[PDB]
Amino acid sequence: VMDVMNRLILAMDLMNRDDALRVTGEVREYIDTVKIGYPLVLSEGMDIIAEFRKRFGCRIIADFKVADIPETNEKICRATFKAGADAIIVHGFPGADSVRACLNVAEEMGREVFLLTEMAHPGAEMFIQGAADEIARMGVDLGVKNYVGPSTRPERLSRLREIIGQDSFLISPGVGAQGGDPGETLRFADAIIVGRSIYLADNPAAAAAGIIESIKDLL
Amino acid sequence: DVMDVMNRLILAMDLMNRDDALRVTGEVREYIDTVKIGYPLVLSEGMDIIAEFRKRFGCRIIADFKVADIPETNEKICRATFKAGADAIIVHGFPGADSVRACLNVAEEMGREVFLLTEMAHPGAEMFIQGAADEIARMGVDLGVKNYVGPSTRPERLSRLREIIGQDSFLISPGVGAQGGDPGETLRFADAIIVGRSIYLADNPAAAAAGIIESIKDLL
Ligand SMILES: O=c1cnn([C@@H]2O[C@H](COP(=O)(O)O)[C@@H](O)[C@H]2O)c(=O)[nH]1
Ligand SMILES: O=c1cnn([C@@H]2O[C@H](COP(=O)(O)O)[C@@H](O)[C@H]2O)c(=O)[nH]1
Repeated sequence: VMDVMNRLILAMDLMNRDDALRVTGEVREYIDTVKIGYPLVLSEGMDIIAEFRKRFGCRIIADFKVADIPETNEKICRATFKAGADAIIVHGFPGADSVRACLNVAEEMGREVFLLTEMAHPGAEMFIQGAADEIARMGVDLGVKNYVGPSTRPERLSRLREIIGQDSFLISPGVGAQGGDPGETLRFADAIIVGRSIYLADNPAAAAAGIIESIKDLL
Repeated sequence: DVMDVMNRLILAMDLMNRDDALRVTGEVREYIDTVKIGYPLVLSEGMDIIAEFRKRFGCRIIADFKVADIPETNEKICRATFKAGADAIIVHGFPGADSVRACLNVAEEMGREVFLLTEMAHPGAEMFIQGAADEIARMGVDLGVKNYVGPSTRPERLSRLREIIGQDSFLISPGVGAQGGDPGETLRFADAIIVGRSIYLADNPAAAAAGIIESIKDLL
């Protein structure tokens, strides 16, 4: 199982290389796992992943919300792992074949797939939430061991944990800016994902330290 | 007014090597003036590939990024994508109305276009997407979406999507060729067809494109 320092994953969604590297550097003592998404990658290129590894030695989760047909999913995963990502986040909504395509490449390259089952934002209630339990069961059926679920709905996050079992690994975004509470989220998730509450703060290091202080008894 | 797609045929350029992608696109330039570029090529070669396509070919660029995040992140993705020179971006509807609205707002402020993906063409689409597709399309219409993507592989579903969005809306459709969809049948409902492997894996992509076009000549 992935060992995330302080149970805290930084969502590095700044869109400027200099800012992204500076802020990550400021909080490096607190984390060893960084989630990199399209805001940074599409602004600065996939080479940024290798840079992060060179500078920080952190693990990298590519939050690419993979959501294409199987053939295209395979290509996306291949390009992503070639860039040095340790793991990739994949939507479950497009169905089992699309998830399997990602699992196959991950196995080939020594990486992990994280299955996103319910999202944290209000619009998730329209279509995703009603599918989310079934998506989680699909993950179980497919042998998925890593999952993403919403901090903003702790009862939904708890249900996800119930479906996947205590052995599966669960990470959760929506902490801070979107309204989720760090400690409550860690009742169910192995690690919390935090973006803006850290990277937009006046003092990113103090923000990170503060969150960690608030969950000290859970570490 | 909608984009004027030459020969009603959009190339899905999913080769992952700049030299090959450039060669093949150049070879079909006389048949196709609209190119769909997705993550296979962009993650391999960088967003500057959009610039290179513009510089080398006349072509309009549709960024098939299947945008599927929270509103705040969707906004950033659309901004980066338009900054790079994409004419339009493809967005998933299944994450809900706020996520789509975020993309529409950026498109409006930046003078570009959103295409809403409603149902997908692959077998797995039957599990969750198909059951939501009619409502996703209706949501699109309610939000003022004018451009849509729907599946060539399910003519019945594509026909229903066209009904929902109306004749004024612009509809493009992948799954033609490799995935089993038929060019002419698909153009009964879609304004344009998207074709990838049938062209870009052909020994002569120009001949492949020309053949598809000959097969739909009466619809042009
Ligand atoms: O359901 C989800 C899935 N992913 N994210 C991602 O998690 C991060 C959260 O950032 P924030 O802490 O600044 O809200 C962003 O990168 C966002 O795209 C969510 O917020 N909710
Ligand atoms: O529902 C969809 C949405 N998008 N695509 C995209 O359309 C292209 C189809 O390529 P192909 O003609 O070689 O099948 C690929 O880029 C694929 O990701 C689909 O195939 N089906």
